[PDB]
Amino acid sequence: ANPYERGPNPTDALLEARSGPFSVSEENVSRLSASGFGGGTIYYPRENNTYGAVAISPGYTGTEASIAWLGERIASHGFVVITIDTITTLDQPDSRAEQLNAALNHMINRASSTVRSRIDSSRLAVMGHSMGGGGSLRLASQRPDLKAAIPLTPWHLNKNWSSVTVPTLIIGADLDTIAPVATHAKPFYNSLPSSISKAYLELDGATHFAPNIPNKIIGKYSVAWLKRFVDNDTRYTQFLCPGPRDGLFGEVEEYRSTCPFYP
Repeated sequence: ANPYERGPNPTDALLEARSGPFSVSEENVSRLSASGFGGGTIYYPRENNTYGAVAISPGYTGTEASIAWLGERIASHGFVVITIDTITTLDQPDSRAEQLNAALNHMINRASSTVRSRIDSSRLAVMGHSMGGGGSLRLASQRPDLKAAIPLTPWHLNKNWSSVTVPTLIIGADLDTIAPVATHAKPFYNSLPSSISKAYLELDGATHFAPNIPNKIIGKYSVAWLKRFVDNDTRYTQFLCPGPRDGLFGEVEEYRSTCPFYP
């Protein structure tokens, strides 16, 4: 009955499948066309419909390529997704927040008609790796119209995110020596209010680079999160709640949440 539901009905593995069921196409954004960010690649479903849109930022150094696999596996589940380059690869979290904002406004207002015709302007999300994840917490903390935020192994100097009201899934890595869970991801999770939809999923046997030396767990729970909150798709609730032993214990360290998230 939901206006926003897309795609065949979910089984568990399949979210683990490398590829989702939507065929995907490409739009390349050069630096020349990108006002307030460094360019990027838009991945979008071939099948014509209206879909939520997502912007994804890299971290300190790296690239576009850092996060590509992720943006296009997400698009293959029925989303319009831009993976960006930043103005410089040394840009700090707060600027990456600005650049995420500019990247969303590019897809809705500046891209080809083929891209813009596929986006529902009202249903947006942000994700990012490392400093890019910090940038998404900042953007989330200033745009409570965003439908979801997914910080991946996030890094930020500010640990207090107690003004974020956007549904936020934080993904941490146990072996991360760069943005350690103890002093980044966990403090961020705890600071988020108790009364919003939030979750913390910690990978087991995972470095800082898993969101780029990766695979099936992030893809699965991120798509499930985006489906639930960007698409209002209650069919994905049961992947998230209880989140039982989840995409798997020893692939999964641990999993906190405020389930069930207003069924």
